[PDB]
Amino acid sequence: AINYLGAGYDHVRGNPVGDPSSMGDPGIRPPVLRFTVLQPLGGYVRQYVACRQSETISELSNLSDYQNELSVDASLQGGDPIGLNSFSASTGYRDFAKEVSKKDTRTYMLKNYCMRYEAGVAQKWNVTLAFAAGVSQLPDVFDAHNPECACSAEQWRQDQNAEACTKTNVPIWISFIEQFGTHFLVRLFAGGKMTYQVTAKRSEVEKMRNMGIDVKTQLKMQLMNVQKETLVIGGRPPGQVSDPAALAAWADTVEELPMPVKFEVQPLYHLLPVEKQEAFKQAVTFYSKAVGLTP
Ligand SMILES: *[C@@H]1O[C@H](CO)[C@@H](O)[C@H](O)[C@H]1NC(C)=O
Repeated sequence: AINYLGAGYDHVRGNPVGDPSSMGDPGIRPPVLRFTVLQPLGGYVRQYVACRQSETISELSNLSDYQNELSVDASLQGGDPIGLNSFSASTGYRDFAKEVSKKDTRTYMLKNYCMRYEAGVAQKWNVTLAFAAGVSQLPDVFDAHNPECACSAEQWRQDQNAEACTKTNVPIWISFIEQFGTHFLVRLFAGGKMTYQVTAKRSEVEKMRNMGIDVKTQLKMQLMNVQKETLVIGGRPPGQVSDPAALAAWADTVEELPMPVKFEVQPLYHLLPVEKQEAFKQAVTFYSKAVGLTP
């Protein structure tokens, strides 16, 4: 329907569970690979007989659990996480940091996957016109790899338009990344996904444990006084994310407009010339250092 294979991905700004202003992962960037229901040359696309459904529930005790649950829907090829402060710039990451810093509450996350098709690539690929046209503008050397450097991660985050950074080539590299991301999708399951972030008081969870009913089972069956945030992937935006009819309608608009809900990616330096590969790796390290949040 819509080509998402080979699209760029910003793993710093990515968020494979959603964003209130975007109907897809905010890290998804325009397609980088050029290609030829109908199978492309060098890859494969398989359709599903139904909306393949799957549910997963997990308690998110800290930002590591949140980032790990996110890593299941956006990892490197082979299940291994991307790392390097993944998703640390996404809005849904700071919101969860704020909600978990309270530390008097337990947060759970439920995921309903409604996957409709699967796409992937085999083992040396054509790239789009704009991608090669932007790579041609890239130097062979990343300046900020030199630790003595006017432009640093903290300097770039404070003022990127400062003369210290404008003298270096760093703003060039960042622009490229800001346009194309840090990775590209080599495999993807597209369709729809509904994720609930549940925020409950520890007193009520103690009450549930006293009653004997399982907290996770009660949360799955219910979707017992909680705060609910709803994140949506795929289909058309519902003007009120918290309505039963909004759910019922978006679930059917998913088929019309599916979007990647669980994908495996590959670093972009595999697509760059060998001379620029190490410089680009340094550049993406600098990018994760400057935009990501280590403290
Ligand atoms: C794109 O790649 C295919 C094989 O992946 C190749 O056959 C084709 O020639 C390439 N495109 C052009 C315009 O040559």
